[PDB]
Amino acid sequence: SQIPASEQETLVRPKPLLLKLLKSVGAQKDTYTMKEVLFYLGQYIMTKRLYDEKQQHIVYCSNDLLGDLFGVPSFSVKEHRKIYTMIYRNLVVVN
Ligand SMILES: CC(=O)Nc1ccc(NC(C)=O)cc1
Repeated sequence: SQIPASEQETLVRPKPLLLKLLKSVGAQKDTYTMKEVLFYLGQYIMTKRLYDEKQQHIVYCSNDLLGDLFGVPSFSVKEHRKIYTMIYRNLVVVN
């Protein structure tokens, strides 16, 4: 029986600019799961300290490559659906 659709892994290849961003915080591969992309995005925001010091869910990125990739000047980590849309524009899914 096929793995339930909801359970199937989401395998992705970051487009060149997102891949450059992930490699800047240690990623060394071309292909990832969505979980791994999310891990590296967290590492990148943490390392560059793009988050608001007091309201740490809020990320400022108008003067960052992340803003050009996501197409927003800032966002909240709590915006789960929007963050997915922003990430997917920078990924090719691997069948
Ligand atoms: C470092 C870390 O915690 N990453 C992370 C968190 C939740 C999940 N869950 C599932 C079920 O994918 C996977 C990875």
